Amino acid sequence: PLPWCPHLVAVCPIPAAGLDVTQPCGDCGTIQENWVCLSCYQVYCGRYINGHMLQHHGNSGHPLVLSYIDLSAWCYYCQAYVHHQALLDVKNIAHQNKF
Ligand SMILES: CC(=O)Nc1nc(C)cs1
Ligand code: NA
Ligand SMILES: [Zn+2]
Ligand SMILES: [Zn+2]
Ligand SMILES: [Zn+2]
Repeated sequence: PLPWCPHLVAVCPIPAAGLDVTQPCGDCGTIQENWVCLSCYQVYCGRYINGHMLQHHGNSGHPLVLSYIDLSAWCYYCQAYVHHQALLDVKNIAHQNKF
């Protein structure tokens, strides 16, 4: 995994509403393998379900998403996982809600 990427600048402030790691996909309603977008905080399913987060990346350009299965952060441009200080606050809020 990368220690930085050029798309970290698109990570936006965490909503005052917080995160819900059990939130369903906004398109198909599945609860199975969802991601949250770190730009606008919408929730959509992974590529092995119905591919709605990949569709969201295509229609918005938003780069970075966080997994509600394992708290990994993926960049669709770099095609890599990313670790950086800028991601710690959102990962810690998700960890508290999940566990
Ligand atoms: C490591 C890995 O593949 N994690 C994934 N998390 C989701 C939500 C889909 S795939
Ligand atoms: Na599928
Ligand atoms: Zn879906
Ligand atoms: Zn987005
Ligand atoms: Zn990137």
